[PDB]
Amino acid sequence: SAMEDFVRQCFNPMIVELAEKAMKEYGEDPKIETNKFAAICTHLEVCFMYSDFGKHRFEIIEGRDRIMAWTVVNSICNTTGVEKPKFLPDLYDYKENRFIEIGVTRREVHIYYLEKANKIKSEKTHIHIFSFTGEEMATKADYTLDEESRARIKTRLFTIRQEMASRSLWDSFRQSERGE
Ligand SMILES: O=c1cc(Br)[nH]c(C2=NCCN2)c1O
Ligand SMILES: [Mn+2]
Ligand SMILES: [Mn+2]
Repeated sequence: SAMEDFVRQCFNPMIVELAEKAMKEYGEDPKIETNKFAAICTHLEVCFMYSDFGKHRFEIIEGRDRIMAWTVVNSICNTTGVEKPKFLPDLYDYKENRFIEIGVTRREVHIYYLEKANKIKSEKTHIHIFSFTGEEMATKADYTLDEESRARIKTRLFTIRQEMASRSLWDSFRQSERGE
C-alpha cells in the first residue's frame, strides 16, 4: 500500500534494505508495521546525515549489525577509556570524545528527551533530539553540529513530514508512537 511506496520513493535503496533487515530481526513486517518502517528509515537517514556532516569526526554505529556495532563500541572504549554504554548508541564523536544518541520524535522534543534520558541513565552519552517541526533538544544545549548541518537535518525531516501529509499518511504517523 501507500506507506511502503512512499518509503521506496523517498529513501534511498541502502537505507530501505537496512530498515527491512532491522524489521526482519525482531519479526516485524514492513507491509504491516508501515509507520515503524518509515520511522526506522527516517532515523537511519538522520544518523547518516549527522555523521556525514563531519579527518572524520563521527563513527556511525547505527545501521551495523549488532556484532559489528558492539565491536566498534568496544574498540572505541579500549582506545579511549571512555566508559562503555549499556545500550548501543548511534554515533561516536571523536572531537568531543563521547557517544551520541540521536532521537527523532513526532511529539514534543522535551518529552522525548526526558524519555531517552530516563531510559539510558548514563550521564556520559550525549543526547540530541530532532522533531519534524524544526525543533531540537540536546544535552546541556550542546548541539555538536554547526547551524547549517542541523538546518539540513531539520529541512529533511520537515520534508519527509510534508511528503507524508500530501499522501495523507502524516496523521497516522504522528499519532503512532511506533518507531520512537
Ligand atoms: O533512536 C532510537 C530509537 C529506537 Br526505538 N531504537 C534505537 C536503536 N539503536 C540501536 C538499536 N536500536 C535508536 O537509536
Ligand atoms: Mn540506535
Ligand atoms: Mn537513536
